[PDB]
Amino acid sequence: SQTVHFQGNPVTVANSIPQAGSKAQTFTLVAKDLSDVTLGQFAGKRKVLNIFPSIDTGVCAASVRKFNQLATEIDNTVVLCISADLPFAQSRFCGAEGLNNVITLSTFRNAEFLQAYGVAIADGPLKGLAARAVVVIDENDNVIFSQLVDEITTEPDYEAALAVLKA
Amino acid sequence: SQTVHFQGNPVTVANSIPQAGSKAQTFTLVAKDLSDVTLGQFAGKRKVLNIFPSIDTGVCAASVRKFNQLATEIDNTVVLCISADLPFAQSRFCGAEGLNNVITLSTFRNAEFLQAYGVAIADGPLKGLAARAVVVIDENDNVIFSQLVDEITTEPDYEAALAVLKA
Repeated sequence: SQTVHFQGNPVTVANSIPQAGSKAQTFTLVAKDLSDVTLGQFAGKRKVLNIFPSIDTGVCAASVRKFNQLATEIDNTVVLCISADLPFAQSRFCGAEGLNNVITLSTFRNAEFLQAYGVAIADGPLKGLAARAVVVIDENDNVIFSQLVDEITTEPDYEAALAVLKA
Repeated sequence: SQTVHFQGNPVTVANSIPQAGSKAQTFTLVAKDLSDVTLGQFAGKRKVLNIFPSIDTGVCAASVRKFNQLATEIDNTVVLCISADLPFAQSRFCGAEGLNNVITLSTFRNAEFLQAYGVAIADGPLKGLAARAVVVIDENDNVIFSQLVDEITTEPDYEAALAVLKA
């Protein structure tokens, strides 16, 4: 298990986020029309897993869409914005609005994803939600960047994620 | 299991909804402020579990709030509006705001509730959501009325539920 912070308060997160070098575990998640989406449907693309406690917070942080946009301007890249929000709530997400190759996916019937990817919050009020995390997977499903964000309300190292994506 | 319908197509619902005469099982669900709420916190009251596939569909039918208000106009009655939507989304529901004794509750980290109450959609695109159902529990924690609604988009027999609460 890992420790992150919320309102600078400590939060346990299950297991261990995948490390660069490792093979990405397969998953199934749910798209905005309630269809099932698997990692294998993105075979040969680079994938960013952009993992949030919620994407239904009612505030549209500029940094979210900025990263999503920069990431998908790199050829052969998809960004998967993942959270425990139901598809009904993700359908109006502002960070995917107006951007191709940015897809929202929900964990509501696939809780094993959050365990497998080391991002399941295990205690406190946010128990059951995902931690803030970014995971970059290459064309052959190898992890090439991961970060479990130390303060859930602050930005990931987008600059570092984008550098891996290009390089 | 049980079979209901969604826009006329058959939908499997796990286990069996509790029937009149059944003992109400304890449960824990999550409130709008991410706190845990249990059945035992309503000891001494009659409780109506008003169970929805989602309360964030973008459409608020007038029949929903009407029932909630009529029910809570009966002395010693609370209405628990229950769904898989996260607490973040349950703020867009039209049927609880401004009505005392009408409370929204989420199943998002208590999936066992939907199993125990025979309301877990087991197949199809709605898998993981609750079926539409009404369960009325009395002061002895006995179930005195229940209905697993045949067509998930259509109203329960609110008249029958209200009658059981009066008598």
